[PDB]
Amino acid sequence: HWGYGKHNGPEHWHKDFPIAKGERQSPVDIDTHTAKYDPSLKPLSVSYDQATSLRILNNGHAFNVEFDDSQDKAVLKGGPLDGTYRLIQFHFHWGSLDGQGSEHTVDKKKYAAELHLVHWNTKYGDFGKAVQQPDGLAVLGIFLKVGSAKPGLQKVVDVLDSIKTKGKSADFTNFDPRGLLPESLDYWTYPGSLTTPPLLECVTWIVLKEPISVSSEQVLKFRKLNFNGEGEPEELMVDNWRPAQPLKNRQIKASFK
Ligand SMILES: O=C(O)Cc1cccc([N+](=O)[O-])c1
Ligand SMILES: [Zn+2]
Repeated sequence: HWGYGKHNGPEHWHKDFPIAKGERQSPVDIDTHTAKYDPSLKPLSVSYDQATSLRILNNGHAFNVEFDDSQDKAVLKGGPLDGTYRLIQFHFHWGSLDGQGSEHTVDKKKYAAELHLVHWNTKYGDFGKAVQQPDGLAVLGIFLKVGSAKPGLQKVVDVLDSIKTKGKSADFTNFDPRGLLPESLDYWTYPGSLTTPPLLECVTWIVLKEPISVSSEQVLKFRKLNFNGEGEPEELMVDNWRPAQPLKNRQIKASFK
C-alpha cells in the first residue's frame, strides 16, 4: 500500500488516489515574493489551554499525538477561518538529513521537519464528515529548523522508543501543544489538501512564518522510528514528506506586511 519508498511513494499515489493530480493539492512552495499581504486576514486564535492529549501512535507513516476532540477544548479560530475547528491530532514529517523533511517549502527552501496540527470544523460534527467538505479542516503547519533544543518537544521525543514500529501506541496524557509554537503567529494561508492519501481537498492551510528550533539530537530520535511493523525488516521512518505540488489556480495570502 502507499508509503514513501521507490515503489510506493508520492509519485505512485495517483494510481490509487487520482485526486493526487487535482486542482488543490498540498503541499506547495510558498513564494514569499508573490504571496500578497491581505489586510482583511485576522489574527489567528489558538486556544489550547484546555487541550487533553490522550495517546501517541505510530501509524506506519508518522507518529500522531491524539487529543480528546469530543468537546471544544483545543480550538483554532480566526485567521482566515469562519467558525471553530477542534484539534484532533498533530504529527510531523521529517528527512533523512537536516536539508530536507518539510512538505511546504519557502522560496524552495526545505526545512528539517514540519509539524501539522490538524483541526476539524465543528459544523460538520465529526472528522470523517469534515474531510468531505472543502472547508472541513484547518491544518496549522510549523517548520522545524535544527539549532537549539525545543524544550516542549522533549516529552514527545523521549516516548518514541516505546512506539518504534507500525501499530504501536502509548498513553500520552497531559502533553501541552503550546510548547511547540513559535513566538509569532504570522502566517501564510491557501486552500489545499491532505498531504497523505486519501489526499482530500478539504483543508484551509495556515503555515506559520516563524520556524521553531529543535536540536539535532531531537530530530535524530525521530529518525530512529520504523515504518515497518514489529519484527519486520527494519526500514527507518525518514523522508516521510510529500514534495511540493503545482499551485494551479490558487493564491497564497500573507497575514503580515
Ligand atoms: O494519513 C491519513 O491518515 C489521512 C490524514 C488524516 C488526518 C490528517 C491528514 N493530513 O494530511 O493532515 C491526513
Ligand atoms: Zn502532515
